[PDB]
Amino acid sequence: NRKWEAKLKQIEERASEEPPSIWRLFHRQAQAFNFVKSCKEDVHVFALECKVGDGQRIYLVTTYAEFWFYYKSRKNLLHCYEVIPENAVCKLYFDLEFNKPANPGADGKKMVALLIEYVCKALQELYGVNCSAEDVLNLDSSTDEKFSRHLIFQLHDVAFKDNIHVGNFLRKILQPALDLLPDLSFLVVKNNMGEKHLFVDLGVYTRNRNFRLYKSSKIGKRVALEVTEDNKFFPIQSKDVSDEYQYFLSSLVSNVRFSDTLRILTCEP
DNA sequence: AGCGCTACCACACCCC
DNA sequence: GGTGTGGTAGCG
Ligand SMILES: Nc1ccn([C@H]2C[C@H](O)[C@@H](COP(=O)(O)OP(=O)(O)OP(=O)(O)O)O2)c(=O)n1
Ligand SMILES: [Ca+2]
Repeated sequence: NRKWEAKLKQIEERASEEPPSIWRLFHRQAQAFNFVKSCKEDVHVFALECKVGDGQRIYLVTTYAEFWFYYKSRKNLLHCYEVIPENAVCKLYFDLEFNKPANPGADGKKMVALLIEYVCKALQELYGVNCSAEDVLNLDSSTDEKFSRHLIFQLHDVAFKDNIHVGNFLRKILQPALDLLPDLSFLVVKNNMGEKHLFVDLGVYTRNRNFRLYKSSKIGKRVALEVTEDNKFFPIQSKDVSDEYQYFLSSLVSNVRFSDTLRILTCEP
């Protein structure tokens, strides 16, 4: 459908031996995904923010290993984002946030725990998928002004058709809470202008959504995403990779663990 | 040389 | 009111 509008941006763009390493940058997100298809190695698309104060981004294309190599030190490649590809199987993830000054009475730690408890029950009744908070990688990036956290579920042999179906899944189970714009009232939070919003950010389930990487911070601020204090997902200890690299892989929404019995979850609106 | 929508206006009809 | 446009600021 939108494939015709894709190259129309290319048409619109008319008046505008060493060791094996793949490190290709692109100024157009479309050119990035074109190279991935025309490449054999397990490669993925990253988005790096530019000095511009706005959200202008450039797009790196490389493997998870080579990326972490030049990324682990956190001296370079600051303000990076995962490009959750469209139509690509992905994990269940959450962007949770509320303004602290406008929501003092609420306790963040207790809300995230209640949300998981409810999502897990939902995952058992809809799809028969059993998981607990021990399968939820908990990331935090809060400030004094904003309670901010990312959740990435680590379901065993389970994944969603794509992130759009992840949004349909949440809009479905969170419809009772949305009505207050079973006891899901704890998800309601007041924003800056006094409006009533939902603790879950249902606006991160779009095509080619950018999602801030583990140990990355927004180009403006300086707070990077780190493993939350009360996180209870611990990857498998492996002598061939660093534990931080394990969390990095687990944090990647699109890095779905291969399996010969994978159940792909779907949800139509 | 970022990307991809929703939310929110404006106006157009349509019918008791 | 109810519903269908349809174009943009503005958000994530
Ligand atoms: N102008 C923007 C803003 C955000 N995003 C993407 C990247 C983010 O990872 C995601 C969610 O945006 P948030 O505003 O929630 O940013 P974060 O939640 O990652 O940071 P924080 O919540 O700490 O502000 O949407 C984007 O592509 N363009
Ligand atoms: Ca957020």
